[PDB]
Amino acid sequence: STGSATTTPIDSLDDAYITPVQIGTPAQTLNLDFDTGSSDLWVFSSETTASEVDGQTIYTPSKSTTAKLLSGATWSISYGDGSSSSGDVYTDTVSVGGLTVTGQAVESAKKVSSSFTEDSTIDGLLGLAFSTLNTVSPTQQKTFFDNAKASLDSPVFTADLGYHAPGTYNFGFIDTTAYTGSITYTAVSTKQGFWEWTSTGYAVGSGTFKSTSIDGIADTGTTLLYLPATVVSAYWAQVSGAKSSSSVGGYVFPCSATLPSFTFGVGSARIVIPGDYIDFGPISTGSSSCFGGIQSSAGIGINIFGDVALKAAFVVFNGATTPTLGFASK
Repeated sequence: STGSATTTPIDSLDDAYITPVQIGTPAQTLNLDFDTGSSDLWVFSSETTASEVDGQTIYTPSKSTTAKLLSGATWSISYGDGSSSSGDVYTDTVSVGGLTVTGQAVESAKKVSSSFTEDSTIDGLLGLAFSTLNTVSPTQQKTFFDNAKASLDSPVFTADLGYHAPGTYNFGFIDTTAYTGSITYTAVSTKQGFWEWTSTGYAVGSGTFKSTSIDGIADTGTTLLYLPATVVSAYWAQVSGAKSSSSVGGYVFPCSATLPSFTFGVGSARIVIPGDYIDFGPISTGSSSCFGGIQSSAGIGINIFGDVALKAAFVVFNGATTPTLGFASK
């Protein structure tokens, strides 16, 4: 089997992407944030504290003839941005782009933190990291991809995120019309539960490539590109007036600037992030200070190849017995 679903930016900055997902019988369609940095499929629901729902579409398990309470199971998750959610668990039928999994754990939120409530466009998350990170207790649950894998034509999914435009998540096949050149594959460590790999270096604008190993994760659920402070300083030094602002919480730059591109290495290959992809707009409405799309990872503990990087490529998440990642230009 295969599936194919369009993923759409939630706003004009590409802060995140939503993909429609069918849950239950009859189908209830919710728009989920597909997150290769986490491993829980959780939804706003009829169980979510009413004051914490503000415009999201909810899953109502009592209206699904295929929903079953997973008795005793609870979940609780905290994300790198400080947001969180928790609740109980049902199993139900879940379909993405024509690919159907029966018995998928659907984690129903009883509580969500303010940033989730405040984002009316995201009805939940669909985790695509390794199932060892799933938070369900006392019986850990499998991701949608893990459950689908055996049925797929090939044990892969691909992320093709758009810049200010829709893109595609495919399951079970590689669309050879969706990229240019060849795909370069690189080793993955699953030891932390992430799609963790090592970039071979970087360049700033038209500058020379610096060969240096950068371990990090491919994370569709993180907006920006978080890299070591040395690398980020070298980038922003090429932008007149750019500076790190403690009060804003990262590098800012004059909105009048034209940003240089940023290149990262995948083996001997190179992915070029155009400068425009690094502009995240005014820090506050009407400000002439703009927020940068490349930020330091120094306070995180891990480097993160988030959407800023991933949307410059066609990305293969290869879930074969030894997982690997593939990157192609597009």
